[PDB]
Amino acid sequence: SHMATFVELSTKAKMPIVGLGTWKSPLGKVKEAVKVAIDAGYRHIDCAYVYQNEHEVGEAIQEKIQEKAVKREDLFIVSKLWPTFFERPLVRKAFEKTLKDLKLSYLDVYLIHWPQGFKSGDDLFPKDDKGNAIGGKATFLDAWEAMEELVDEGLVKALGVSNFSHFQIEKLLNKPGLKYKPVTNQVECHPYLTQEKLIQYCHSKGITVTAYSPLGSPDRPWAKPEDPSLLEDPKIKEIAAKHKKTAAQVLIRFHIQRNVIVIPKSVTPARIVENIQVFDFKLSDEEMATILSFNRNWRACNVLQSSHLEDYPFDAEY
Ligand SMILES: NC(=O)c1ccc[n+]([C@@H]2O[C@H](COP(=O)([O-])OP(=O)(O)OC[C@H]3O[C@@H](n4cnc5c(N)ncnc54)[C@H](OP(=O)(O)O)[C@@H]3O)[C@@H](O)[C@H]2O)c1
Repeated sequence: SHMATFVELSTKAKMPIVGLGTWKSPLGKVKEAVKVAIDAGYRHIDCAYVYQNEHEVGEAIQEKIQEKAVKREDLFIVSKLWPTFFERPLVRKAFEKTLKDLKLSYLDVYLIHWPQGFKSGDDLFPKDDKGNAIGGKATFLDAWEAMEELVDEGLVKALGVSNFSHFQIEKLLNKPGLKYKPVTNQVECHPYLTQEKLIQYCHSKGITVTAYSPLGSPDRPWAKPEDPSLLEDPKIKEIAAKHKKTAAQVLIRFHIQRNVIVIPKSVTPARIVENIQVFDFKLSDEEMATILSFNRNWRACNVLQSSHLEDYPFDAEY
């Protein structure tokens, strides 16, 4: 029986500092992964419309609620709005699909998944004849307006953003008539991409950070063998040995000690349990400084080529 520390959001809601990632968790494996996580004591599950598995997540959650293994109010369910759905009627239709698949009556956090709006229609990844991403009509500020309505209606408890630079968050925080502030910014982060300035900025604004791909996303389709590999880094494994822990557990604990929420994905029952066993050790200040020194400014998750649309987040220094 495990419990992740709570990080307090600006709304006073309590967000578990470790959650289960579900990107690439296949149909036919994700349902069990979520059951196992809930049995182990995970309460935060990270989800998205684009992962196309929310209905199996919804099945797992419903079954554990019926079983009385957990109550809804102790779960913390996060989903995201995909940028082909920024137009107002579409915000509400995409949201309703996620909430239906997940079989819930409310979400704990709903995120803008990426800051650039894309052409609406059937394709999730609309591209021109040359394969460049096609921009849409509505901006992330337009979508945010429609998302605030969901909070007014009691269907989402808090809103947040993902893949935002500080410039894009400034634009949001400065929007005229802003009703709700983002409670987290979910971005890639790990010892090869330490995000020092973006974390400093977010915290200074009362915005949490959620670290995605904290293990280096080894299962990402575009991985190349010469790409840095955190889980095989010998200096990470050495610090791990010193604490009698795995590299993955050190990689998860790194974020916990910076007060950054972290969402490792697994569909392997043993690794699910291993990844939440991270509250029985502490990395020394020396060890934190060493791990922080590994920054390479390297992004594993840098596939959208959309740097020719406005609001490309990764051109900014942070
Ligand atoms: N907002 C965004 O744009 C965005 C982008 C990327 C990710 N995310 C979210 O962040 C979550 C985590 O990132 P990610 O899926 O990219 O990658 P990740 O969590 O860095 O790595 C997942 C990979 O590591 C393996 N793994 C898990 N625990 C392990 C352990 N203890 N030892 C060894 N290997 C282990 C998993 O294998 P098995 O599954 O086979 O065990 C899987 O191949 C995602 O699933 C998603 O929910 C969000």
